[PDB]
Amino acid sequence: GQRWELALGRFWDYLRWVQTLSEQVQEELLSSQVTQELRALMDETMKELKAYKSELEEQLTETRARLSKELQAAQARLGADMEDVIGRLVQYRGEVQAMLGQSTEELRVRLASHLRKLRKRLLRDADDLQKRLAVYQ
Ligand code: NA
Ligand code: NA
Repeated sequence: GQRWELALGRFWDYLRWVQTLSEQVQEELLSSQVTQELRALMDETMKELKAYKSELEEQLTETRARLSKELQAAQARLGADMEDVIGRLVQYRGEVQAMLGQSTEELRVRLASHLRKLRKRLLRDADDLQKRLAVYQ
């Protein structure tokens, strides 16, 4: 229940909703609302993660150099994963526009499948980051 974990949980819950591609999700995917709201949740997660690492550094027991660089890489992966999710949802909005009003059912099937894989990567990187934070502490 760290602050950054709760922020990530809000990003994660929002994204689990987007994954359903329900009527209201689809509406908000063609405006900028889903990507704006996800970006705000991503920014909060990253801000809290940075502050948490900064506070952990106050209670630390060449090895330090390596672990700090490894932790930085794991944080950067989490942020890139969230950016990749947002970018795929921006791509969807453009794909829909290019259809000129034709059915988007196939685009939605493909988006759902790809989102599942992006979410798997985000979750595995979150778990790796949490493990490194626990061992850093
Ligand atoms: Na959830
Ligand atoms: Na389609």
